[PDB]
Amino acid sequence: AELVSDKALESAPTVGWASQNGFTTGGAAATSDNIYIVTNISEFTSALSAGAEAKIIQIKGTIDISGGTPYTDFADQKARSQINIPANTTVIGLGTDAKFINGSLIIDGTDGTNNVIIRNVYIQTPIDVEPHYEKGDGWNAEWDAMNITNGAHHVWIDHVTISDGNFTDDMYTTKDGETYVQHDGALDIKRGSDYVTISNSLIDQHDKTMLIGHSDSNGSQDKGKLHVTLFNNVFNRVTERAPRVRYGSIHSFNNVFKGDAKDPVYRYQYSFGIGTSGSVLSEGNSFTIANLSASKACKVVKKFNGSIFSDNGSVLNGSAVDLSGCGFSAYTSKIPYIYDVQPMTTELAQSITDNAGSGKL
Repeated sequence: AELVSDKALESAPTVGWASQNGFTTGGAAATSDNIYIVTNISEFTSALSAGAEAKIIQIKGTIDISGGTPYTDFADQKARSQINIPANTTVIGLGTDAKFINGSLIIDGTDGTNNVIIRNVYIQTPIDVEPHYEKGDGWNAEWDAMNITNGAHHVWIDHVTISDGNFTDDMYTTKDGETYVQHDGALDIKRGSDYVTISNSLIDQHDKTMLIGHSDSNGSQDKGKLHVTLFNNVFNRVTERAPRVRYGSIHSFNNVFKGDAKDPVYRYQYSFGIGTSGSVLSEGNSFTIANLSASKACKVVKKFNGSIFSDNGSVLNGSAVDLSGCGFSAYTSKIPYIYDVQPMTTELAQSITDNAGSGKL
């Protein structure tokens, strides 16, 4: 088919881990027969059957992963809603309304998947029709909006929006006296995945958001992996884990975090979660957290079992913040790529906010 997006052929920028030890070009080398315009789930799966062949899949409008058929139970949702994105694929949204609902985009490296670009699309977090119960933890949801797993590498997520959308957590019902949690994580990066760049994106209205490194006992696979760069993104109304990391090495700069410690639905807990053997280099970020005083500035970064965290030039509610006394050891690893941390001002924060997410490419 014809290429509608004049930015569809672009590869990841020189900045970011997705451009280290190889380039992330997605399906830029696709032949005309492998350039698609999909308008529904059937056409989407058809396009994806090209497998590891270079392909460009242009998304028009809303793609209902359920195909208009509600999931009857866990098994049904598991069998139909987890859409795998193969190697050398560029999924790019057309216009301002390219969207996915009722499902998860899975970048699974088991088959060797690598070199994937997901861009300019909105993904509404899926609703688990059959949460599982765990004594002492309550109800738990299984499905995320996007998952990068099993060694998948060289992935560029750009101008993507992930949000609970039309079903927010205040709408949860109660079952057996406990909140019937139907939302899982937003974006997961785990099991040896590596070389990822997340740019100009928006995560809006969600609880358990971005977990990088899913288990403390999975070091054999995650040690020295999970390098992720995040810049010019907006994390709005997100409860926790803007980036909670285990084993991975995170570079987060010029991102905008907006929340409220007293939000009625997505109460701000913290932004950076420093887990087992995890490391975060935070630079020139903007934290605007209502009901969070300067004296409690360390709340933006929470220690779990990790200890590596450094911040350079970030701000809290408009003023420079010092987080050097929050109890962490400095991030000493070198950043291999050249990058430019712009001084964070309210003007820059607004610019980033105005350009973040799908429909803004």
